[PDB]
Amino acid sequence: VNSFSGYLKLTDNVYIKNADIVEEAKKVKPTVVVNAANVYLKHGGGVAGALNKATNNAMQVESDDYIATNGPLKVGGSCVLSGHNLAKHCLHVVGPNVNKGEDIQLLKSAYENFNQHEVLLAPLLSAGIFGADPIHSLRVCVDTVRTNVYLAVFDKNLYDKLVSSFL
Ligand SMILES: CO[C@@H]1C[C@H](CO)N(c2ncnc3[nH]ccc23)C1
Repeated sequence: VNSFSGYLKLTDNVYIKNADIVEEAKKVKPTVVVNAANVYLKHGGGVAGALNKATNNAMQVESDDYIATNGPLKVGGSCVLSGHNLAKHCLHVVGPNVNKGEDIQLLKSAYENFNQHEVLLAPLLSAGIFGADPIHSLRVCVDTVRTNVYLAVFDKNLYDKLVSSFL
């Protein structure tokens, strides 16, 4: 039993809701919140900008030190950093950004990072300004993630479209 509330069950291990991931994290304080990161951990907009702004820029400060030490992530890769006031940990995961010309095939690799954590509050990878088909991303999520994932989808029309089209 966990404290997530109001989620629609899609499969044994994937759940979904129309909500801001920042608000879900503020309420649940999950062990892991997933950030929709880029390779430079520059948290400029979307989920990343929202998470970072909710940390009063502490996420960005920590991320800049990470990059200075380790260099950029790989597309499809991840790193574990602090969750600051929102969660115990933040798993920064890089889905491909089609508006940058990044390879959409890497979306499965990106979701594989979720399997290293038993429970996660996560966004839909490569959605929004990353430019991928959200129906496909939800499909890849369900067909790749085996651990328990709670997907918070901010955009109401997107949530409704995803539910009505899910197979
Ligand atoms: C079209 O919106 C993009 C894609 C995705 C699903 O709507 N996004 C979010 N998902 C969950 N929490 C969020 N907080 C702030 C943004 C956000 C932003």
